[PDB]
Amino acid sequence: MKNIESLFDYSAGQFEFIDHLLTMGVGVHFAALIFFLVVSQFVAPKYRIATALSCIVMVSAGLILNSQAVMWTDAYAYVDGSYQLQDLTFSNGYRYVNWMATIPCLLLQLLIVLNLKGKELFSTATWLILAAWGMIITGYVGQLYEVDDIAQLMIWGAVSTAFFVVMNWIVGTKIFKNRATMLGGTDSTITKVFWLMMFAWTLYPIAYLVPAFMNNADGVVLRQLLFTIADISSKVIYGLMITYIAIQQSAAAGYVPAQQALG
Amino acid sequence: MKNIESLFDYSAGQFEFIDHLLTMGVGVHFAALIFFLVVSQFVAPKYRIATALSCIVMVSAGLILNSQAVMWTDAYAYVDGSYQLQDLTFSNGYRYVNWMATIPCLLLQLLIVLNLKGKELFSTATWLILAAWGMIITGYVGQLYEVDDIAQLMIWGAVSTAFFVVMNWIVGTKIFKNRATMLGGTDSTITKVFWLMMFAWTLYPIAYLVPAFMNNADGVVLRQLLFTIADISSKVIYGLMITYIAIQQSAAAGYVPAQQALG
Amino acid sequence: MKNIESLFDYSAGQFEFIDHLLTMGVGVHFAALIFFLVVSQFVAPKYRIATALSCIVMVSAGLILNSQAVMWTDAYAYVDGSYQLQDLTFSNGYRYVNWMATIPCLLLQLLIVLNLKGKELFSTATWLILAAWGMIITGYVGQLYEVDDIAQLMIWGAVSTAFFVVMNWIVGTKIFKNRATMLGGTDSTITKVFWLMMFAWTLYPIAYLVPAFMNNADGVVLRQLLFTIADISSKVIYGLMITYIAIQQSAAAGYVPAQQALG
Amino acid sequence: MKNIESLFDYSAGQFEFIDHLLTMGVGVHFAALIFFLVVSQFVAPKYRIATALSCIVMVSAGLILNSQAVMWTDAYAYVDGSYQLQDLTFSNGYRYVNWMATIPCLLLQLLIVLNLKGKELFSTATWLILAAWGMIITGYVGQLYEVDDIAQLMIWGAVSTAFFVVMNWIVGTKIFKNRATMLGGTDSTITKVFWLMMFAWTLYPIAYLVPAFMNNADGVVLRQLLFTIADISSKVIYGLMITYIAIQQSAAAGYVPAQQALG
Amino acid sequence: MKNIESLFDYSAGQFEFIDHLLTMGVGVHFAALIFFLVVSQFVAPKYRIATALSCIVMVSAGLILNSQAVMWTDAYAYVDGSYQLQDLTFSNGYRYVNWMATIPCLLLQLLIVLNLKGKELFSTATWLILAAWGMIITGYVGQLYEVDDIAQLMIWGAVSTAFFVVMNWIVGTKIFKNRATMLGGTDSTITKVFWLMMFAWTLYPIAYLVPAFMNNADGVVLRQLLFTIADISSKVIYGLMITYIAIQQSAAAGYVPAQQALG
Ligand SMILES: CCCCCCCCCCCCCCCCCC(=O)OC[C@H](COP(=O)([O-])OCC[N+](C)(C)C)OC(=O)CCCCCCCCCCCCCCCCC
Ligand SMILES: CCCCCCCCCCCCCCCCCC(=O)OC[C@H](COP(=O)([O-])OCC[N+](C)(C)C)OC(=O)CCCCCCCCCCCCCCCCC
Ligand SMILES: CCCCCCCCCCCCCCCCCC(=O)OC[C@H](COP(=O)([O-])OCC[N+](C)(C)C)OC(=O)CCCCCCCCCCCCCCCCC
Ligand SMILES: CCCCCCCCCCCCCCCCCC(=O)OC[C@H](COP(=O)([O-])OCC[N+](C)(C)C)OC(=O)CCCCCCCCCCCCCCCCC
Ligand SMILES: CCCCCCCCCCCC(=O)OC[C@H](COP(=O)(O)OCC[N+](C)(C)C)OC(=O)CCCCCCCCCCC
Ligand SMILES: CCCCCCCCCCCC(=O)OC[C@H](COP(=O)(O)OCC[N+](C)(C)C)OC(=O)CCCCCCCCCCC
Ligand SMILES: CCCCCCCCCCCC(=O)OC[C@H](COP(=O)(O)OCC[N+](C)(C)C)OC(=O)CCCCCCCCCCC
Ligand SMILES: CCCCCCCCCCCC(=O)OC[C@H](COP(=O)(O)OCC[N+](C)(C)C)OC(=O)CCCCCCCCCCC
Ligand SMILES: CCCCCCCCCCCC(=O)OC[C@H](COP(=O)(O)OCC[N+](C)(C)C)OC(=O)CCCCCCCCCCC
Ligand SMILES: *C/C=C(C)/C=C/C=C(C)/C=C/C1=C(C)CCCC1(C)C
Ligand SMILES: *C/C=C(C)/C=C/C=C(C)/C=C/C1=C(C)CCCC1(C)C
Ligand SMILES: *C/C=C(C)/C=C/C=C(C)/C=C/C1=C(C)CCCC1(C)C
Ligand SMILES: *C/C=C(C)/C=C/C=C(C)/C=C/C1=C(C)CCCC1(C)C
Ligand SMILES: *C/C=C(C)/C=C/C=C(C)/C=C/C1=C(C)CCCC1(C)C
Ligand SMILES: CCCCCCCCCCCCCCCCCC
Ligand SMILES: CCCCCCCCCCCCCCCC
Ligand SMILES: CCCCCCCCCCCCCCCC
Ligand SMILES: CCCCCCCCCCCCCCCC
Ligand SMILES: CCCCCCCCCCCCCCCC
Ligand SMILES: CCCCCCCCCCCCCCCC
Ligand SMILES: [Cl-]
Ligand SMILES: [Cl-]
Ligand SMILES: [Cl-]
Ligand SMILES: [Cl-]
Ligand SMILES: [Cl-]
Ligand SMILES: [Cl-]
Ligand SMILES: [Cl-]
Ligand SMILES: [Cl-]
Ligand SMILES: [Cl-]
Ligand SMILES: [Cl-]
Repeated sequence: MKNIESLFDYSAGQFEFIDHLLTMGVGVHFAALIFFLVVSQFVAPKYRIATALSCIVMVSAGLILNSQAVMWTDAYAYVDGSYQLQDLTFSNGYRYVNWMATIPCLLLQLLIVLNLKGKELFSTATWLILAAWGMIITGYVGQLYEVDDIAQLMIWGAVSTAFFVVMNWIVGTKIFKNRATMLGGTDSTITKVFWLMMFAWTLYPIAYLVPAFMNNADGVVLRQLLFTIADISSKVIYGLMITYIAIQQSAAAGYVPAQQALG
Repeated sequence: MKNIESLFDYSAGQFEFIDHLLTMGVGVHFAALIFFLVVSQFVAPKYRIATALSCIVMVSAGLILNSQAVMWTDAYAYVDGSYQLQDLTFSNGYRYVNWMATIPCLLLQLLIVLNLKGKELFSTATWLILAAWGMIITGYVGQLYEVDDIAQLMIWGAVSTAFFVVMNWIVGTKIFKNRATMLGGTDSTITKVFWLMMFAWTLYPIAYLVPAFMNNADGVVLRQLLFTIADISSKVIYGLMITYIAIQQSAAAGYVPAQQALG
Repeated sequence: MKNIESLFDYSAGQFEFIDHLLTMGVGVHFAALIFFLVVSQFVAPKYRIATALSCIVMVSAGLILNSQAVMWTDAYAYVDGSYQLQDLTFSNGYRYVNWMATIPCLLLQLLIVLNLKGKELFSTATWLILAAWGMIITGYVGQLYEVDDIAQLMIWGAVSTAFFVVMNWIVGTKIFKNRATMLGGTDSTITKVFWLMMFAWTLYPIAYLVPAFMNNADGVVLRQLLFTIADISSKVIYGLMITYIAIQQSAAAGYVPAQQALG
Repeated sequence: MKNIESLFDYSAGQFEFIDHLLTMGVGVHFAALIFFLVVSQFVAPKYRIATALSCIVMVSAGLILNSQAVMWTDAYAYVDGSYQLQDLTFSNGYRYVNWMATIPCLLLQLLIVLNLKGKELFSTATWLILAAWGMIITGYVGQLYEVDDIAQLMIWGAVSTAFFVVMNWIVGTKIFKNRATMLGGTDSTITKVFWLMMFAWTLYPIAYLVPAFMNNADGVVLRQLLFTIADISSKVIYGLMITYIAIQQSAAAGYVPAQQALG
Repeated sequence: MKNIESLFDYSAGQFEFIDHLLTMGVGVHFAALIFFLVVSQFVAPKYRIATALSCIVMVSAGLILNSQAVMWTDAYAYVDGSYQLQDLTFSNGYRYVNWMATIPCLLLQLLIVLNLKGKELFSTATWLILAAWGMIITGYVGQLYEVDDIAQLMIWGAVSTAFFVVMNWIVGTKIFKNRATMLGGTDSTITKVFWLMMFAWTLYPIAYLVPAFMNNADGVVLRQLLFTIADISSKVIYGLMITYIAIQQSAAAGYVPAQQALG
């Protein structure tokens, strides 16, 4: 065994709570997809890539959640008044591997609305993507020791967090350096985004440490709840904020659909 | 066990009836989605978000119903002339957790067609959303006692209903204060909407009390029927009324597609 | 047991035929959906709702058929050279409950192309919908006696048929009263539609009586065949006729896309 | 048993090959669907129905293949180094019944680009559809004797082939009579289409005779391969040719999107 | 047995890793689909077919991955602390047969943006397609010997690689001959594409040889990882590069949406 989810038994209540969270996640992401498609038409072409990137992230994350959700119900059966493992195992590594695609998308959509262009765009994009792959690959290896070797967990943890800090650094640099060039009064909004990011992105490394400070079924419940809030904050709500920033700037630049959409 | 659905056995007739209601719910929500997409083009951009919000709700609700309906058939087997539970359990908590996303959407689409703007929009939105999360979270906890502790059910019930009343109060304030500014003769229509809301939204707390006044398989049938009607009324039919209000006001404001759509 | 489907065993040929019919139904409805979407652009806005209503009916009916089809293969297994029931039951009540949504849609799309407007539209709509819910609810109750009490079947049958007759009466009134105002030479076409309706809608009450005049597996084969033809006629082919009528009248009213679509 | 697929056992290689063919078929048809949607916009409205008809056929055929593919894996299990039948049966009749809808669509899209209009269109359409229903229904009955009575197979074979010949005759008449009126140099292209048709459509009656000249698991492999090629040829590649002919004639008629699409 | 996947048992970690890779692949392909649809509108009509070809490839490859991923979890069960085969077998042949459709699409989208036209287009298309079918069919036969006869593997390998070399030769000819006529400074970009192709396309023949140099569960892990990277590189990232080249050349040709999309 590799994940502590597979070590425990669950009460009907615990088991059903986790099923409730995973099922809700799936539908929020597919629903947000339809919304991004319908309002994409009010964004000026120069910023429409930012909205297209949200559609990518919604579909990708939605499909992973849908897998986790099926796996949860398939791995366990109710037998003698508790849910117990049965012939399949449950892991979180699905998420980790999926971040290899979605974290780039989240970061690129911020650079686009910050109005970076050309060399500066492509350069920052490259550094952010490699830092992120760095963070994710070392995280994935780490979480392979959550049952066996908590020492190893924390070691790879620390390396992973190195890359995190670099990435957060670059992002904040660019934000605070470019906030002033922002149109339509979105300098205020972009700052709220950066906060949202800091909160939501932090929940993930907390979830990564639950094995270390809560190795039991209540820990398991907590980790699944943290992942759920972090996904809805870091992907859906952040996507709504990026899109709203893009429509505001579109209108300021005199794109009429945007201007109409706002009155 | 946490829900009374899991306590009973069911006649083929009862069991099949409930599967018929759940199956129909799924398809009404996905069907209404196609309609909202096709007629969105007759709504002026200033109101198109209201229609997009219906698309979110139809997809989210549709996918939950689809889960409930699969779980129902999976949790039970026909064995000695009745349907009996088998190795999985059935709960309604799927709905509860999903309301955390859909009730905001329903409330925001009413504000948009009431023509609130700016500070007043954002302020009312915030208070309505927190009231709603309040109502939902305390309801979810409550319904965890429906088998064990009916006292606790009613206590958390009462708190939940507090938040309800605040929310209904704010909504009615805004409606009756802004009915006069409504274009295209939609002051009449908006009043019908507010009624629809009052009826449909009330079915939910009735369904929540069935354990208290009908703890048996006929109760279970009733609760599933109440949920079905309340979902079709509170989401699909209310969505059709909001969209019709939006087309009426679009045309009054001189949006041509809207004017054509009406003749 | 409520339905005679669940009383019999089936030869591989009978069993496979029924699976062939159900599977085909599913794909005809989803296919027709894409067609209605593509040609909706040639309908003038005044009539586009008629085409949108066909999309609703295609998705809703398609998803019911898809359920029936999975249930069929899940309820039975091949055991000693025949298909026999196993641990789940099969019913038709899925269809009945779904008519509560689709029959309104079918009736509304006829009124729209008949060019009814305002009070007359909303009034006729209301009477037709209540008649239809009347017919469907009493039919659903009826078919709960198909195994036990054929007397009761015929009694509720007769009530259901009352509502039918009212509904057919109103429809024909409106058709024959408004045929003359029809544009683009669609007075001829609308009459064909009314015939199609009469044939296709009648198959349903015949299928409802098979228990009474053929209580065996060949009856069961017949009922499934009748439902298949009646669904393709009453929904898909009638949809194609309504849309063709709408494009003809669009062109007559001088909508260019319609005129182009016809040359 | 009705089909010889259900009579044999299969090597892993045979069994896997057939699963490979069925799975690929499904995706080619759903992929071609997206292509027909995206390029439909370069076809003039007078010919856009021809492209819409391809979308119908892609969805319908894709969903049947998807069923066959699931049935294949469900009907057999690997047991003592071979795949053997288990509690479900496998048939081809799914395809037969589906031709009742798709063969009309294929034939109507050819008449549209041949530029037939009005009476001549509706008349030819009617004769071709009834011939085709004739061919398909007699084929279906035929193939019910593939295990029992090869005499009966060939008798119904012969009748089926009667209707074939009529249908091929009418089609060739129309093609060779109308080739000269065709725009944009598509007289060459339309002749290629007619050849493609002759080849692809012939594979079907060959597949129908395999029981007679190869009653074994290698026959079964051959029949599935013949069906796969014939489906890709008769639906996807023919669809791409009809669409290309329609864009060429659109441009010749001075539809600008078509002219742009070609340069 | 035909594939070495079916010969081994797997640790939870090995087994889970492979399920993580397969699951991610599915969602990247369906996600990239939505992106290609949204940005297709910024490509001039003359090049829009190149983008439509990416949509085909994303759906086709997505659906294959989705099958492989279900088969993997269905073929194995966790039993005595390892994953072991159970009653179904696992193969890679699904991919091979799917290349018969996707490799043509990949090659055709490169010719379109290289600006080949008419005779030269249709001629090169034909040679490249037959070369590719040659490479694929001989590969498929080869991989039927991976368990039994590694000699035969390498023989058919060698023939397959013949066709590879021809195909790479033609592609490079055309690229380096037409790089100079490329608009918008895409001569640089097209060269990067050709490199991408060389790397990504080569992984496949390496994966084909793993049986020869790593016949064990770690080899199996390697092959699945190689296929995952090769699919993301050869289809998704290459598609993003083709579409970017198409937007650049569209803008240079004075298509306004393209010019807007770039500023
Ligand atoms: C399903 C949800 C439940 C799961 C739990 C989720 C955790 C909660 C996350 C914290 C919420 C943080 C809210 C940040 C909003 C910032 C305010 C603001 O300035 O907005 C930005 C800007 C405005 O900021 P500003 O700086 O311009 O201020 C402007 C104020 N006026 C105009 C009055 C002068 O506007 C936006 O629209 C941003 C997007 C709106 C935020 C979306 C709603 C958030 C919560 C709603 C419910 C969530 C579920 C619905 C999802 C369904 C979609 C498919
Ligand atoms: C996608 C699914 C299709 C619908 C599924 C249900 C079938 C239809 C149900 C009833 C009709 C639909 C509601 C009307 C739509 C909105 C009308 C509109 O555009 O404007 C409002 C119109 C306009 O009103 P007004 O104020 O402008 O005045 C009337 C209009 N003039 C002046 C032109 C005559 O108002 C109404 O018609 C009020 C609608 C109230 C409907 C109440 C129904 C609630 C209870 C139903 C429970 C059933 C649920 C379970 C079973 C259902 C089957 C699935
Ligand atoms: C949707 C996904 C694609 C799936 C198929 C992928 C494989 C590609 C092979 C065929 C595709 C190309 C055919 C359509 C060409 C577009 C039409 C066009 O523009 O004009 C036609 C052209 C036009 O001819 P013309 O008469 O206008 O003159 C030539 C045109 N100029 C002058 C401009 C050069 O005609 C042809 O090229 C005929 C092509 C048809 C022959 C098809 C052979 C295949 C037969 C079946 C065997 C293969 C099936 C099994 C393999 C499995 C595949 C997955
Ligand atoms: C990534 C998903 C899962 C993890 C698996 C890892 C992927 C496989 C590893 C190999 C990656 C190879 C990268 C080569 C691409 C770089 C070449 C390039 O772009 O050249 C510059 C070229 C242009 O080069 P140029 O020649 O014009 O010069 C530079 C241009 N100016 C001057 C304007 C700055 O850019 C493009 O072509 C633009 C779009 C292509 C770039 C997109 C690739 C993203 C790579 C990371 C993937 C992240 C998410 C992927 C999934 C998305 C989901 C839909
Ligand atoms: C913890 C609880 C906090 C959460 C509550 C936050 C407030 C709610 C949001 C405000 C309402 C709003 O966004 O409406 C939509 C606003 C319109 O408003 P406006 O044009 O600014 O109005 C001022 C009007 N003038 C200028 C005439 C004065 O944007 C738009 O049309 C753009 C559409 C895309 C933006 C995405 C919106 C996301 C909504 C989906 C959430 C489920
Ligand atoms: C027991 C329950 C009874 C309730 C029955 C109500 C009947 C429905 C009313 C007609 C609606 C219609 O189809 O079209 C409604 C309108 C046509 O309005 P009009 O009055 O002709 O406008 C002309 C006004 N004059 C007469 C003064 C000149 O078109 C539209 O573009 C409106 C957009 C559609 C909004 C969503 C409603 C469609 C729901 C359909 C799914 C069931
Ligand atoms: C098989 C799936 C059917 C899909 C086609 C029908 C949908 C109609 C949608 C309208 C689109 C449109 O614009 O239609 C228009 C087109 C073109 O006809 P037209 O313009 O009148 O001809 C020219 C008229 N002049 C001469 C006055 C200019 O009509 C069609 O294509 C209809 C195809 C024929 C129908 C076949 C009926 C035979 C059935 C026999 C049963 C045994
Ligand atoms: C895998 C194939 C699927 C996709 C192809 C389907 C095309 C149909 C839609 C037309 C859209 C359009 O406009 O196509 C545009 C382009 C061609 O026209 P052009 O270069 O713009 O101008 C023409 C140049 N002149 C104006 C100067 C004369 O056509 C193609 O690409 C042609 C198809 C590719 C070659 C066929 C493959 C070889 C077959 C042999 C295999 C045994
Ligand atoms: C990663 C998933 C999706 C990435 C997007 C793919 C592009 C395809 C569509 C282009 C549409 C368009 O028009 O693109 C336009 C913009 C660029 O032009 P601009 O911003 O207007 O600047 C205007 C100034 N110029 C004219 C000088 C450029 O391109 C992008 O932003 C592409 C994203 C670049 C980041 C790539 C990172 C490389 C990763 C390497 C790590 C190993
Ligand atoms: C939608 C997904 C998002 C935004 C995911 C973000 C994930 C992280 C920021 C992960 C952080 C981690 C560390 C910094 C150390 C521990 C391991 C990780 C990878 C979970
Ligand atoms: C589509 C979903 C809708 C509109 C749901 C509405 C939900 C409620 C009005 C729930 C209300 C409750 C109470 C007021 C008390 C008991 C607990 C609740 C949560 C059922
Ligand atoms: C697509 C569905 C349609 C058009 C359904 C039509 C159904 C009927 C007209 C049903 C009629 C019935 C009677 C008149 C008597 C017996 C009971 C019914 C409900 C089957
Ligand atoms: C995509 C489906 C197509 C083009 C279907 C074609 C089917 C046939 C031409 C079937 C023909 C038959 C005969 C000529 C004789 C034997 C029976 C049939 C039905 C196989
Ligand atoms: C999306 C899929 C792509 C680009 C597939 C490419 C496949 C190949 C280049 C396969 C090549 C092979 C050889 C050159 C030798 C061994 C056998 C093959 C078929 C794997
Ligand atoms: C033990 C017998 C081995 C398997 C039997 C079938 C033989 C497979 C070889 C056929 C050639 C490959 C075809 C690949 C392209 C697919 C056609 C659409
Ligand atoms: C008996 C054990 C049950 C443990 C679960 C109870 C959790 C109650 C919190 C309700 C949170 C609902 C909102 C979900 C957040 C997205
Ligand atoms: C496969 C990913 C492994 C990690 C690759 C290391 C690069 C990440 C750090 C990049 C930081 C450079 C920023 C310099 C410009 C501010
Ligand atoms: C014997 C079990 C109870 C059967 C219930 C019979 C009443 C029939 C209800 C009417 C048909 C469906 C109403 C659907 C409302 C959306
Ligand atoms: C062993 C007896 C089975 C009974 C099946 C024979 C039916 C004859 C074929 C009917 C043709 C199918 C087309 C129907 C699609 C609407
Ligand atoms: C395409 C993205 C690849 C994701 C990279 C994840 C890191 C993989 C390292 C560990 C592999 C696990 C082997 C089995 C463990 C016993
Ligand atoms: Cl722009
Ligand atoms: Cl993710
Ligand atoms: Cl507006
Ligand atoms: Cl909900
Ligand atoms: Cl109009
Ligand atoms: Cl129905
Ligand atoms: Cl036209
Ligand atoms: Cl077919
Ligand atoms: Cl162009
Ligand atoms: Cl592939």
